Amino acid sequence: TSFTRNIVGRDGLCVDVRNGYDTDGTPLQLWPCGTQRNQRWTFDSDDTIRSMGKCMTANGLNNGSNIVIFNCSTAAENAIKWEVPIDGSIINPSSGLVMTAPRAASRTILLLEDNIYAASQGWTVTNNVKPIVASIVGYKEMCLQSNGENNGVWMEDCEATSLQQQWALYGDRTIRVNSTRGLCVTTNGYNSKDLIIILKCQGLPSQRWFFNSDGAIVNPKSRLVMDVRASNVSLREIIIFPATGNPNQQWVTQVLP
Ligand SMILES: *[C@@H]1O[C@H](CO)[C@@H](O[C@@H]2O[C@H](CO)[C@@H](O)[C@H](O)[C@H]2NC(C)=O)[C@H](O[C@@H]2O[C@@H](C)[C@@H](O)[C@@H](O)[C@@H]2O)[C@H]1NC(C)=O
Ligand SMILES: *[C@@H]1O[C@H](CO)[C@@H](O[C@@H]2O[C@H](CO)[C@@H](O)[C@H](O)[C@H]2NC(C)=O)[C@H](O[C@@H]2O[C@@H](C)[C@@H](O)[C@@H](O)[C@@H]2O)[C@H]1NC(C)=O
Ligand SMILES: *[C@@H]1O[C@H](CO)[C@@H](O[C@@H]2O[C@H](CO)[C@@H](O)[C@H](O)[C@H]2NC(C)=O)[C@H](O)[C@H]1NC(C)=O
Ligand SMILES: *[C@@H]1O[C@H](CO)[C@@H](O)[C@H](O)[C@H]1NC(C)=O
Ligand SMILES: OC[C@H]1O[C@H](O)[C@H](O)[C@@H](O)[C@H]1O
Ligand SMILES: OC[C@H]1O[C@H](O)[C@H](O)[C@@H](O)[C@H]1O
Repeated sequence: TSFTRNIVGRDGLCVDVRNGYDTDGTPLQLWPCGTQRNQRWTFDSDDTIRSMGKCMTANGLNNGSNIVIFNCSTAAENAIKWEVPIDGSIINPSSGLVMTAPRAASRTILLLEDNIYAASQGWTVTNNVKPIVASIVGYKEMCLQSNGENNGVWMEDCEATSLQQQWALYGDRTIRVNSTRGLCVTTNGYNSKDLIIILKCQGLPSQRWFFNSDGAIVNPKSRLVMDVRASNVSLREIIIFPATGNPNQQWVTQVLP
C-alpha cells in the first residue's frame, strides 16, 4: 500500500529535499535526478508523500507558500495531504494550490501557487528519470513533426530516420524537440483554431499537454486538443480544437529505438 518513486518536473529536474538535510522545514527544490534518498518519495495510502521518513508539507497554505519536509506526526494534517491528478498536477486538497517550479534552474525552490495549468506545475511520478523518446502517430498513420523554432508542427509520413519526428516526453508534461530540448510544442493562444508551433520552453500553460484515455492530446488550460486542421494533412497546420473523437484528433505514442 506504499510504493516509492522519483518525481520529475520542470526541465526534467527532480523534486529534491535541499542539501539532503532532513531537518524539519527544509525546502523542496529542483535538482538533477538521481538515486539519493532525498529524491525518493514514498506514496502512502494516507495521501502523504514521504522522503527520509518525513512528509512533504505545505509551510502555509497561501499563494506563494513554500513546500518543505516536516515530521509527519507533528505537521498539520491539512499540510501533509496531497493528490496526483491525472493531468500531472500535485495538489494540496485543503488549499487547492498546486506544486509549482517558478524558475527552471537547479536550486529553484518549490512553492504552492494558484493553479494556472502551467508546465511549471506539471510533474511525473516515475522510476525512469529520463524523458521518454517517441514518435507521435496520428491521422492517416502519419507522424507529428517539428520544423524549427517559431514554426508550425505538422504531419508527415513516419520515418525512423527523421529526427524532427522524435519527441521527448518530459516529466513536466511538456512535449519537446528531442534533439533540441530547450524547445516545446506550444499553442499560439488558447482559442479554438489557434496554431500549434515550437517555442522556447518557458513553463507556460500553452506548453502543457496531457495524453488522455481517448487518444487525445489535451492542453489543460484551454481544454482543447491537438487536431489536424480540416482533416487535411496538406495544409500543414495542427491546431487546438474542441475534442470530437474524430480520426484527426487521435494520437498514439510509439517508443523509438
Ligand atoms: C500568485 O503568485 C504568482 C507569483 O507571485 C502571481 O503571478 C505573478 O504576478 C506577478 C505580479 O504580481 C507577475 O509579475 C508574475 O509574472 C506573475 N507570475 C505568473 C507566471 O503568473 C499571481 O498573481 C496573479 O496573476 C498575475 C499573472 C497577475 O494577474 C496578478 O495580478 C494576479 O494577482 C498570484 N495570484 C494571486 C491569487 O494573487
Ligand atoms: C516526529 O516527531 C515525534 C514527536 O516528537 C517523534 O517521536 C518522538 O521521538 C522522540 C525522540 O526519538 C521520543 O523520545 C518520543 O518517545 C517520541 N514521541 C512520540 C509521540 O512517539 C518522532 O520520532 C520518530 O518516532 C519515535 C516514536 C521514535 O521511533 C523516533 O526515533 C522516530 O524518529 C519524529 N519522527 C521523525 C521521523 O523524526
Ligand atoms: C534523443 O535525444 C537524446 C539527447 O540528446 C539522445 O540521447 C543521447 O544519445 C547519445 C548517443 O546514444 C548518448 O551517448 C547520450 O548519453 C544521450 N544523452 C542523453 C542525455 O540521454 C537520443 O539518442 C535521441 N534519440 C532518441 C531516440 O532517444
Ligand atoms: C487541403 O489543403 C490543400 C493545401 O492548402 C488544398 O490545396 C486542398 O484543396 C485541401 N483539400 C481539401 C479537400 O480542401
Ligand atoms: O541541495 C543541493 C544538493 O545537495 C546534495 O548534493 C544532495 O545530495 C542533493 O540531493 C541536493 O539536495
Ligand atoms: O476547421 C477546423 C475543424 O475542421 C474540421 O471541422 C475538423 O473536423 C475539426 O476537427 C477541425 O479540424
